[PDB]
Amino acid sequence: GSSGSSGNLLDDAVKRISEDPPCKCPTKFCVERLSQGRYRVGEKILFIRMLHNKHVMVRVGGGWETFAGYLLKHDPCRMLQISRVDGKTSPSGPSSG
Ligand SMILES: [Zn+2]
Repeated sequence: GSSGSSGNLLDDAVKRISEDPPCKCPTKFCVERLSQGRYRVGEKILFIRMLHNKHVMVRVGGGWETFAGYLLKHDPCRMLQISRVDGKTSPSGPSSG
């Protein structure tokens, strides 16, 4: 749905980062704006926040990571760039509400 708000700082950054570097694959990643601090990343819904409008982090199931870092993880074409991560340790079982 359309809300009608000027260029949001968080959204502005998220949009850029997601489109920079631009996904090489023939299929652009899944990124849709739902609500202030909410975006559809891939096949899951996370809460992307901005620290002092300087740092971009996301809400995961056990802490917060760098948006650009969470994307590179899934995005294969991104993994190319020098990256260093472990993974995700969480007990299977989705949520609804
Ligand atoms: Zn890609």
